[PDB]
This record gives sequence, structure tokens and C-alpha cells, in this order.
Amino acid sequence: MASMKKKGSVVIVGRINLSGDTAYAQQTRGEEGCQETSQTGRDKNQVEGEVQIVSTATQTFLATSINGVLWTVYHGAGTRTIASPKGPVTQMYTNVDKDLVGWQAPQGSRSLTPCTCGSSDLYLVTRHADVIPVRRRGDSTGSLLSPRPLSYLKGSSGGPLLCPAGHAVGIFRAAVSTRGVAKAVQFIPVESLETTM
Ligand SMILES: C=C[C@@H]1C[C@]1(NC(=O)[C@@H]1C[C@@H]2CN1C(=O)[C@H](C(C)(C)C)NC(=O)O[C@@H]1C[C@H]1CCCCCc1nc3ccc(OC)cc3nc1O2)C(=O)NS(=O)(=O)C1CC1
Ligand SMILES: [Zn+2]
Repeated sequence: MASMKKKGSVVIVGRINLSGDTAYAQQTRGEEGCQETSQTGRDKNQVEGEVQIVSTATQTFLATSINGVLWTVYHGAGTRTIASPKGPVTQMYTNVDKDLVGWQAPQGSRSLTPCTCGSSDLYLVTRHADVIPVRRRGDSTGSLLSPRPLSYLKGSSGGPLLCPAGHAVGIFRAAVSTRGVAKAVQFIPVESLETTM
């Protein structure tokens, strides 16, 4: 019981840059470094942007900042802390029934704003910065306009689904697939984010 360990913190290893001409993923911490920043929690690298790429010692996914909170998904993060300059940081929101968790948006970062103009055709940002047209077919669901394998959507949970203007409509959570070809998607409607707040 003395020779016991603890599940390290979630570490920011990069970001999906969207603030210019094109969308592209940037790496900020290697694998050997992330394996350490998760064991300590002391993350010195400053934060920029809205969509961050996060990793645990065994998995990797995304996290989106909205209304001043860095949201992600529970099945990737769990109750883990996040590495901040001032050590680990406890989540200020945890709802397993929704598969949702959140930390205070670190400084130096920007937080999207919920879309209030009614989203019709959404755009899903993937782990590899790809922007995939989604046709909102529900309140938390959206069919894909172009079919592609599930393998290109794995590790994208916690990412954003965006208005044509760029506001946030939800948080990619699960995928609807048949025969290995993803046909639709589901997300956490940003209104439920507000309700949790
Ligand atoms: C392909 C990419 C896809 C975005 C990803 N999401 C998933 O794979 C989720 C995880 C799990 C199964 N998922 C699915 O998408 C399934 C699957 C058949 C597997 C495609 N699809 C599906 O159900 O269709 C039905 C409409 C949905 C409604 C019913 C499902 C409800 C969703 C859900 N809620 C909870 C609450 C609490 C929990 O505690 C442990 C756990 C949960 N797990 C869940 O779904 C992803 O990349 N993750 S990740 O980044 O690689 C990860 C390593 C970090
Ligand atoms: Zn909008």
C-alpha cells in the first residue's frame, strides 16, 4: 500500500489552430515529455487557442474551451486532474451521465461562444484539423455529408462542432457507424454545457 501509484493528470500535448487562413494541428509536447508532465502536473508551456489536444498515459483526445471552461469527455479523462503551471487542477464540472468534464480555461487561451443564431449545417473539427461538414439531424446528432471510416474520427471526441460563423454548437462525443463506415455523429449540445454551469 506504500508502493502504490496514482492515475496522472491530463496533459496538453498540442492544439488545433483555427485563427488564420487554414486549420492545422500543432504539437507542443513530445511523448516522453507528456509521460512526465502527467506524473508531475507542472505544465509550464503556455496555452493558446480554443481547441487543445490532450493525452493520458494510455489514451488521447481533444478538449474545447467554451464560456471560460475547458470542456472534454469523461470516458477519455475520467476524474483526472489537468497539468497547470501551478500543479494539477481539479475539475469544476463532472457529469458521467453526460460524459462531460471541465476545467477552468487556462490563461493565455481563448474560449468560443455558444452559437445563438441557430446552427443549420455544422462543421466537425477532427484530431487532424480536418473540418467535416455535418448536417444537423437532431438536437445532439448530425449526419455526415461525406462517408469515411471510423478510424479517422477516433481520438476526436471532446472536439468542437461549429456554426458556419464559427460559434460552438456542441462537443463530439460518439459516432454512429455501420460496417465500419461512419454515417452520423452525436455531440453534447452546448446548451447542456450551460445547464451544468
Ligand atoms: C469514433 C470516434 C468517437 C468520438 C469517439 N467516441 C466514442 O467512441 C464513444 C465512447 C463510447 C462509445 N462511443 C461511440 O461513439 C459508439 C461506438 C459504437 C463505439 C462508435 N457509438 C454509439 O454509441 O452510437 C450511438 C448513438 C450513441 C449513443 C449511446 C452512446 C453514448 C456515448 C457514451 N457516453 C458515456 C458516459 C460515461 C462513461 O463512463 C466511462 C463512458 C461513455 N461512453 C460513450 O460512448 C472517440 O473518438 N473517443 S476516444 O477519443 O477515442 C477515447 C479514447 C479517448
Ligand atoms: Zn453561430
